[PDB]
Amino acid sequence: TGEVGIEAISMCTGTNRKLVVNQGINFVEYPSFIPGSTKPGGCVRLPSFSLGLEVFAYAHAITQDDCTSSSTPDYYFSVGRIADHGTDVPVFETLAEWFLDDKMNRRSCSVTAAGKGGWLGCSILVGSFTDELTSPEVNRISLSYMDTFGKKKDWLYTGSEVRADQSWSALFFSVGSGVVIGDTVYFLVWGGLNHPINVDAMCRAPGCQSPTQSLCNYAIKPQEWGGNQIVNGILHFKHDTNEKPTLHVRTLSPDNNWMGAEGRLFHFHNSGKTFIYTRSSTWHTLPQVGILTLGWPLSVQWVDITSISRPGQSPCEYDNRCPHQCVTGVYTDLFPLGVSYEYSVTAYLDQVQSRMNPKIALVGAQEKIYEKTITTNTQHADYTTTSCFAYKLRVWCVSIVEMSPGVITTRQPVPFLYHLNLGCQDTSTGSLTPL
Amino acid sequence: TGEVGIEAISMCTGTNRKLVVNQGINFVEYPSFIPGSTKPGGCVRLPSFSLGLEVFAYAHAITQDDCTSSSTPDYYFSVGRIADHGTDVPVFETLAEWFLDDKMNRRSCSVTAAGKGGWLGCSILVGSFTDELTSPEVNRISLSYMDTFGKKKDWLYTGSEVRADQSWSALFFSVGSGVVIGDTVYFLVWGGLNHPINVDAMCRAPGCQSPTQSLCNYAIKPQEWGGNQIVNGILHFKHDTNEKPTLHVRTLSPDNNWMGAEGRLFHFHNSGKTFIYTRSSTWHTLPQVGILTLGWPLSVQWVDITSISRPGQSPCEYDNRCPHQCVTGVYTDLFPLGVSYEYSVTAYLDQVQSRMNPKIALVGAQEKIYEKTITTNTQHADYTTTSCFAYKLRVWCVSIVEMSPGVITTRQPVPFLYHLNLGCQDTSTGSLTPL
Repeated sequence: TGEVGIEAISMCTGTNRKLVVNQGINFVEYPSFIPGSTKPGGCVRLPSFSLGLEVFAYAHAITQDDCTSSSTPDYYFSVGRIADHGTDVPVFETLAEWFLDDKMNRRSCSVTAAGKGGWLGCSILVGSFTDELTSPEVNRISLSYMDTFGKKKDWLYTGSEVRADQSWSALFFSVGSGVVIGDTVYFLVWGGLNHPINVDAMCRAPGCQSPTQSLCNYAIKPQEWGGNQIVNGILHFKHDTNEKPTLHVRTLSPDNNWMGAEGRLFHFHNSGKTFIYTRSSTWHTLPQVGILTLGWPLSVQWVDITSISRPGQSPCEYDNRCPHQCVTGVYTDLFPLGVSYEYSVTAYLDQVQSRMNPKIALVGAQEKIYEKTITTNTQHADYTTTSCFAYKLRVWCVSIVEMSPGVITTRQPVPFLYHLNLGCQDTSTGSLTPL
Repeated sequence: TGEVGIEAISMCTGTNRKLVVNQGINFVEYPSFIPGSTKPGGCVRLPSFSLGLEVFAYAHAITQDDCTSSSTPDYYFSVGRIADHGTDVPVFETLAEWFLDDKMNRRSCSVTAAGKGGWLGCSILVGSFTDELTSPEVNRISLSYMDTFGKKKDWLYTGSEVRADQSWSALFFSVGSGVVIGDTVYFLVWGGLNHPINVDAMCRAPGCQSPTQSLCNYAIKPQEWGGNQIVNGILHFKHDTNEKPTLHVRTLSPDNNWMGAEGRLFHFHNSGKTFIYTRSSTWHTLPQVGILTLGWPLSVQWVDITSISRPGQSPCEYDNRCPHQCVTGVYTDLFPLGVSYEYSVTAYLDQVQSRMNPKIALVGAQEKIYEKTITTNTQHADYTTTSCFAYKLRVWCVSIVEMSPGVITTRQPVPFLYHLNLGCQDTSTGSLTPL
């Protein structure tokens, strides 16, 4: 197993060069590494998946509701490896598992594969998330470590232990995975600020002639949540499997971001590039994807993608381009396949307002390159997260999709595994050069 | 972990004594040990589950159809243990897994937990099963062993290697689990005889005013299958994890059985009792349960149970009592809770012809003692297999139910786990004595 050569994919651009999908996607049949639920009713949701240099880490929440309440979830947390069983199909071997059923009310957890194990970052909530956003005291968070030998750590933090550049009223992990760079673990987080940063919101609106700056400013201060600025941040700590890690939080200024939201970090060691995705929760319904600079302060070079969107409640439905005051949308991340996020693959929901019609799609900046319907166009589905890797000189992707209905639950994540057969096509002649 | 004390449960009978369920069944939420499928449109079915003295063994078939075709399945096979994680809820810990995607066309497999490992018995078919039943050469069978370290054995047998008391045209494993007694592994098998045993069919029809012996004789030689006598048998061998075991088959005489069918063996080491269940595939829609004597020849002391039945096509639908010529029904085994099968627990389908309304039920000979609807009464479901055991001085049962529809498949087995809170009620006053 290795990382995708996104530099080589980026070179497949220019005159009489077109990135294409040689062969239709075919989903592999294998025993799923995502456990099902055993209690009638309820919901399995919020999958988090990280593929590291040595292991993968996975987690999801199990609730006894219809995926909408804030009842106390149980969490499943596992660490495994991509194994060699003598064929071209990668094999997901689970090595250590942890059923976190302690009723601590861990919320919005993300995983990060680090070395021979994984980190699980969660928010501990006592009440509702709106109550947490209003109250000036920040919620507690937990960090759990598990390696392939079954060694486990579980650390709890109050806000007074977190070295933050700002005073947050609430701190939630991003659901999507974080990354490790060298010896440091990085998580994307989001939450509310006690004292707003006095700058104008970003107001980056491709396809809107005159975006109203005032509407952009109100969008990041939803009144239904107490009117605080909702921001993203980066939580990082030096990887430590013995001592309690020392946590640092940096805030992404609202002039370089849309409303703070769930999202994901990606990192490629060969090119050194770090990428960021965030959920399109407001008026900006196009993908929010960029190159992240982990400096002081943080800065994101955002990349305009217009080929796809996500379902949302009107006026912030699929493909809406102009600012409004709305909170809707869905997490459907895009795995970067180019050094500038110009190519990516994703499981997205091709629907205007309803959450249905999930499709795998390879997309460029302007248009979709290839797409495949997962089941039917009336299929209900919700959150999706996609990860790609090199296995025996081929690009493989796993797209974990919250499919609805589950067998006995409202939702159930399914890990779709497929060879992504990319080729560079000379459009003057039709001849292909495989990647 | 230990076997249920069915001797103590049997004593809860007689004057002013009534076996009761103290508290309604409650389904436990835990990470399922049964993997889901990852390829849209398939089918996961035929679960086999065996809980032994040290380990459990599990297997199911994955097909790319609607569970009705005879396409070549992939098989999942796992070995694990009931673990103690410091709570009263038993924990199913998977220790070794084997994805048998070898395209060998293994059919109708059963598992048996044996020592620190498990045995998987399968039939190797070249064509359809009806062609196999007619053809005088018996199909090949395979025996696979896997231990908790993942070390694997895979043995192939032709008919000339099997020491059988009769000439079988076809030999299928029972889907339901076998048992190990001492040093010998026992599997229930069913199939066709080349030359029928010249005896009258059993014709045990509780609730039938005039059972016609001739119709009973026609029932075990269905013409749609080539008209051979369909029988059950016992396949056994000395447990050997190094050399190829030597197989022996004994036939159960047709005067001591209904039509040969899928089924299951149970064994309790404390009482030395061996029990048998077979699927009610023909006119006799009442449970087929008895005490098995492993002598030469085999004999079963059948037990009349009239409280429950199974859905089937008319004239052999739910609760039919009179002999007919039909092949229908469904596998829904009953785990014995008394030394004479007078008490048992099962997941059964409460419906006349359709396969729906699965319910957990504790039953006696004449009446149901307690029952619980798993989800709703419009829920589709098919095969079910139930196993009960003692965990920390309480009776726990796992009922694996083919629930329909799955998340992306036609069927998906779900292992429902529940405390079976039995009590002996003194009926003059209501006072209880816990078991």
